[PDB]
Amino acid sequence: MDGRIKEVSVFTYHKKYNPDKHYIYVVRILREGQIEPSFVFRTFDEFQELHNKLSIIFPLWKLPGFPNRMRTHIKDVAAKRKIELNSYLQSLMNASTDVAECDLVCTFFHGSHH
Repeated sequence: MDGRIKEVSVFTYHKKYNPDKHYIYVVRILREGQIEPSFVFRTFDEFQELHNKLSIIFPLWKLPGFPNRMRTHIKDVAAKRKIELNSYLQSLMNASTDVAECDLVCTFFHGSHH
């Protein structure tokens, strides 16, 4: 119930069996202009990079806490991040309008893969 983005969530995730590879999070976005949601695909490192960019331009008191990380607790980490990244996105969009609507946040939400 903000700008053009009205709802965001981490819809699901997939990938990586064994170690080497990585997980991708599906982010579901509902905008005031459309009836159906859009979906983009973002890694944990993309979310952490978005927070790191925001920290360049904003003091941390303006931003949500980021669920920082990346032989671990298996891939219960993927399931854990689905929840934490969703809480991050909700806090971000419920931030002051200067943060929730800034070009860095708008850019993160544009482009399936980019």
